[PDB]
Amino acid sequence: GSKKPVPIIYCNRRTGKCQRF
Amino acid sequence: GSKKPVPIIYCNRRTGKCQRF
Repeated sequence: GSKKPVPIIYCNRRTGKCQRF
Repeated sequence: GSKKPVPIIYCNRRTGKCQRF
């Protein structure tokens, strides 16, 4: 890993869906 | 309070912070 401007992550307990932080 | 238009919930693994769905 070199770049990671993203803090945490959270998945959506539904129709195979998710979202980034 | 009375209503709940939010299906699921996700907490933020950081400085005592969270968010609603």
